[PDB]
Amino acid sequence: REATWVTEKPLTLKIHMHFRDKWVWDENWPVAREVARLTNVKLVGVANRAATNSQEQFNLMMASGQLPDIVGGDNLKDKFIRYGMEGAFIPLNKLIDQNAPNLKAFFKTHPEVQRAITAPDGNIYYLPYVPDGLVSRGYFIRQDWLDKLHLKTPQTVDELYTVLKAFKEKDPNGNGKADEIPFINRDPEEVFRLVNFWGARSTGSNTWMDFYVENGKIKHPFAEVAFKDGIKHVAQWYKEGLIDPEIFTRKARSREQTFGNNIGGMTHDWFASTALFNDALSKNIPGFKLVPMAPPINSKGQRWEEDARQIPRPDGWAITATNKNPVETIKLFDFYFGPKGRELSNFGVPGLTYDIKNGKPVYKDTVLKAAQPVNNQMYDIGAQIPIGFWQDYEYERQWTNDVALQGIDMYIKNKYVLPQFTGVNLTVEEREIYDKYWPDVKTYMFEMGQSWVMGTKDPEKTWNDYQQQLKNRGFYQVMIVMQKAYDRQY
Ligand SMILES: O=C(O)[C@H]1O[C@@H](O[C@H]2[C@H](O)[C@H](O)[C@H](O[C@H]3[C@H](O)[C@H](O)[C@H](O)O[C@@H]3C(=O)O)O[C@@H]2C(=O)O)[C@@H](O)[C@@H](O)[C@@H]1O
Ligand SMILES: [Ca+2]
Repeated sequence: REATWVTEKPLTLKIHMHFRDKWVWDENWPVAREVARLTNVKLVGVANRAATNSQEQFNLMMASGQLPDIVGGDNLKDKFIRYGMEGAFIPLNKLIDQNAPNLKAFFKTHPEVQRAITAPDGNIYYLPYVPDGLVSRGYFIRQDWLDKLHLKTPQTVDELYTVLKAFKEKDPNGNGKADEIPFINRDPEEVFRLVNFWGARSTGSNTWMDFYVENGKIKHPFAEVAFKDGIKHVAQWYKEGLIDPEIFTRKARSREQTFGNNIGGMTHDWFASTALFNDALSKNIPGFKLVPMAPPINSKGQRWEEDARQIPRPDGWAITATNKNPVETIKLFDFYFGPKGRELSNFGVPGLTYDIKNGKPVYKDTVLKAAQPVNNQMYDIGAQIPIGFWQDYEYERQWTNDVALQGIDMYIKNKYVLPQFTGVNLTVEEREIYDKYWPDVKTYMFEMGQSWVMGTKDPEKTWNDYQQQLKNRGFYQVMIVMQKAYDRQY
């Protein structure tokens, strides 16, 4: 028996958690095993290991006529709210109030987090992934390639074009082959963010393809004429091979591949893990220096960093109506928001990945000096996963090197980060329109975006058809309710 036990009799529950198109909940995870030891509740995964579409797996689960006890994963906020109000997920308000002291204390000190996760009916249907930190992504460029080609740090988009063209054509890796790929990215959606260079938005927040506000008006980036004009330039850069031809396909290991083989010249990605490649490749590629770069002055005369950490993220977990032990489940959920539970969900397992030194969790040298970024190492053992948990920036600080730290400091000091969209408060009937049309519109917008970038569709020629399709698919009905909710709030 332990003092942290939430049940005397051992309990096993079924969890469907497919996340980030790559992972599922693993009961064999060191973190999962330690939480199970401490709480006396074991979670067994029921999601499909083979699948590469997390959203599709949720949809199949909901249509399968049989629900597990817990459902977790990334980008499930809208689905948690929709199916919560339908009765598939249970409200947590009373359960938290009666059984979850840690969450109660958290929500009163973080009222904006409670607001962001609350449904239009007043119910909380899930607990969120709560990130910790301020900045997220920044631009990184190969300083050693700039120096080798005797080029200055590009200050404008036009200067950047010249630099990326030189990366492609002037053989900076010195192997006599045109193998260089100037701009690479882990995230296909970052190719859309390049429209920032031409004064167009791609998203209002860390959530992909999110709305934004300009002059008291709700706008969606993909519906704006600025995007039409901006994506033409992105398409041109793709055409000329300045953007990774595989930007839509390469994905997760883009940096390991392109930086590791000394072909990648630039990216836009998280400071800590991106700067880590300087250390990992220090001997394999002598002189490898990937440095933070201020965003280039765009066509609107400004230096935009569009991305920032989003607190909370639209990720987390919920309790189903089929769960026979909702009290034990909410108590397990609450363990994660206490000191020990928070430490495990961030750092891993004590004596394995970290040690308590002077009362502080300190990562082992084997973790810090490893080839893999620490967050990747955490995923492998069940930490830093998009369950209901509270991230602790102290975990991140420990593997944020001086190059990363100084880049973060530059971005904070110079205020590059654009004001982020914090959402609007929809009513139940407004949310019905939102849930009916928006997911399918977003999928269509992505498809059109990819087509424009790859040149299979001409953005100028197809814009009228695209706008007609947006209307036919209900996008403008969504826009009406979004503005209606904004005007009511502000
Ligand atoms: O320095 C870091 O790498 C930084 O990463 C943060 O994690 C990110 C991660 O880098 C990546 O961007 C990931 O992207 C997800 C996305 O959030 C969404 O779920 C999508 O459906 O799948 C993507 C994917 O992984 O393929 O998002 C992570 C996140 O937590 O937002 C943190 O680990 C941070 O502490 C770290 O320093
Ligand atoms: Ca070369």
